[PDB]
Amino acid sequence: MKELIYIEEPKILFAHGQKCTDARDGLALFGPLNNLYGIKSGVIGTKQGLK
Amino acid sequence: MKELIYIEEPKILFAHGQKCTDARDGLALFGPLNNLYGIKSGVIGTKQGLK
Repeated sequence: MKELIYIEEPKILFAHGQKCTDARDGLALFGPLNNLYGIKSGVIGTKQGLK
Repeated sequence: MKELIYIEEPKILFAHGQKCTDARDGLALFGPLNNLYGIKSGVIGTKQGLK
């Protein structure tokens, strides 16, 4: 009869200084940390790739 | 007596297929051809230069 010890979850910090435990939920509750403005993309491939 | 000839202004093109002889006027009235979303800039310099 050996003994087990349990360790609590660490939590990861998001915008507004708000701590959640799951990445998805607190990206959908407070969003990312830094403030970009938009992502300009380049695409290299065939016509179907662009489609 | 020597004879001169006149040549008319060429005109330039802007958004919505509108023509003008000046770039400042046509940019203030109509706007540019393509659609950017925003300029993300990198600034390398001293602190006072950044300010």
